[PDB]
Amino acid sequence: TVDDILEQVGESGWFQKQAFLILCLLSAAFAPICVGIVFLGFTPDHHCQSPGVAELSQRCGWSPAEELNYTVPGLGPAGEAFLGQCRRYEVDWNQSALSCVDPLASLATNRSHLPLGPCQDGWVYDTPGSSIVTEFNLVCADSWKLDLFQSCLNAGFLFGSLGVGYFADRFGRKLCLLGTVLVNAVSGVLMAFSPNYMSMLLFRLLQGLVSKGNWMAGYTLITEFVGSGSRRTVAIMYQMAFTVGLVALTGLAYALPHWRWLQLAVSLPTFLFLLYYWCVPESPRWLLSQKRNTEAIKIMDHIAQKNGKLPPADLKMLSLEEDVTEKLSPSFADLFRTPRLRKRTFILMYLWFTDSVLYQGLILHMGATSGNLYLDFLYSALVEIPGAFIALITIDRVGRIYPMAMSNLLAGAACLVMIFISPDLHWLNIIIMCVGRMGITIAIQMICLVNAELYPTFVRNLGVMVCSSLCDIGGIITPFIVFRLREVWQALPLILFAVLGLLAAGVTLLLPETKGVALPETMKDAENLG
Ligand SMILES: CC(=O)S[C@@H]1CC2=CC(=O)CC[C@]2(C)[C@H]2CC[C@@]3(C)[C@@H](CC[C@@]34CCC(=O)O4)[C@H]12
Repeated sequence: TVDDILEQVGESGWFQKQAFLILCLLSAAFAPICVGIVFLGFTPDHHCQSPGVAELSQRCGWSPAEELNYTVPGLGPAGEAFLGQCRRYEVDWNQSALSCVDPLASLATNRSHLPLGPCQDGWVYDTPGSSIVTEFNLVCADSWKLDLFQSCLNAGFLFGSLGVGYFADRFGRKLCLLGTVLVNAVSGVLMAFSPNYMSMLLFRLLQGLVSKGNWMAGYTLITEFVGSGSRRTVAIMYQMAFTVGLVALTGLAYALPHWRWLQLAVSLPTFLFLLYYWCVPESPRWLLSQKRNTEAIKIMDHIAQKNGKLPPADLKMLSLEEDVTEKLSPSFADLFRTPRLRKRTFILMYLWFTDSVLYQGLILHMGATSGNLYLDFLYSALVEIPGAFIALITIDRVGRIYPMAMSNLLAGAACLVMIFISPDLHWLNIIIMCVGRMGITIAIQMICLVNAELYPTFVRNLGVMVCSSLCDIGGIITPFIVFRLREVWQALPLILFAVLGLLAAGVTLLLPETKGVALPETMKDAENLG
């Protein structure tokens, strides 16, 4: 009966726009946590630091180009670039060379007979700004610890997703928003003032613990607040905030080259939401799922007062249809109580894992697009807009199962097309990648809507975090899987991606259709889904 009161009081009102903006704020302050390693951990051109090279450079006044050419051993990178970015000339350069204009008097090739040692004086970087690998020297033998950032972030995602999902289900959406936003702000603030890498790793673990739960608790609140018809328009445009945050992250990263200033800049919307927190109330469906009737009635009265429309006479005694107890049972065994619910939970878990694996693979496989890193990130980020608009015009017309199925089938076909596509005519390969990424983004938005729609209110956050826990596992194992499979066969990850996409497209058809259906409230209501 919550939807009837929402319709009588007026859904998608001005207060709904205000709540939409202030809750989509999180979605804009969530991208630097997830994908901020692109700008906080970019690896510039580097080589070994030789004290004798600088003396000759100051003596002859050499320009940095030919000084770099005559200084590094590996002028030609040849892919690995270990001779340029790890090798140091053991022959001294402080003494006057035979010819300071590109000296080669060490040997016939000046590298074959001259011994090549590792870096001893540190590293230099050809960039006006700073980064993680710039500050902590993570380029030659410490390059594997750059991936530890994302690894700790995803492990925190998993663990804190489960924990914060249970916390949000038990103590409500508002208290979870308080806790996760506080820990996110603290974690960013001491991220930007971390002396060592271990402190950063611990704070990245904490950010992974709270950030995903914060984002999807806000998404769950903003989904439950609107009626049956505006769920599409709210849940699709909630990721417009993420896209806008991606664009703003790129712009502020171009504005601020140093990573500490970037973290200060991206830690600000969380504090400004802390300043503007009191403008959102709790979800009335969760309040009715806790036998707190008068708080939900007060929330409806406040919404009526803010919207300018008088509350109806039936707004009082707003209660559940068959409320018999507190309905406080957020359980991990609640999801697998029924064979139907266990089937849909396993389907959503496998679908989340497949979508995460496919998204990470499609992101990683295409990285040869040259130019600026900021322009590459803009091209990767702006491609989600037309597919999301295609979604926003196709959920209402078709539904929530067929667009997801087609999108997964299109992603699998695109993974099965670019394998047989020649390396020549790169424009076709780029547009095929773009089509596959478009379908993947549509499928991710569809599963984000469907996961939230197909669960009871008192199970919803915990059940989604259980279903979405396989995304972080896929994010962890995907780079290792693609690396070892690429070592085995040049195209084996592509066939595995196509197989996973085809099986995911086949699997999602067994999900119940939830087009034009109100959110379930009791245990029996979700058993009736589809
Ligand atoms: C990098 C990833 O793995 S997904 C990324 C983070 C994430 C992890 C979860 O487990 C929970 C859900 C999320 C928040 C996704 C939600 C949907 C996002 C925002 C996606 C990035 C782009 C997409 C699809 C197209 C669009 O319009 O926005 C989110």
